[PDB]
Amino acid sequence: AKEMQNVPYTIAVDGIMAFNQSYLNLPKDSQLSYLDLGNKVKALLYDERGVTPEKIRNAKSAVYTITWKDGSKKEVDLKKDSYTANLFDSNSIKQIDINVKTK
Repeated sequence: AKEMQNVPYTIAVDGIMAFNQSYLNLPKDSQLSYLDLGNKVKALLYDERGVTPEKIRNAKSAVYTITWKDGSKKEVDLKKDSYTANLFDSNSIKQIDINVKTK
């Protein structure tokens, strides 16, 4: 449950991307909540890019794409924040690409 793992992520706002690359920590061998993950994503956006919930609302599109270890992908729309009970497998996570287009 406890040992952490580095999950790389990228942030692109209107095409602008971070200088190299940073990581995010997630407990291995765990069933995490998409709500919590979505929260981390929003945290990074505000923290690193000063992106507010209000920017995200008016955004052309706000989303973060999950790449599982098998290479497949899942796109999560942040403009549709809304409660969910779905959990995902921590060991299945490969990368997180956050992409926001203001327009």
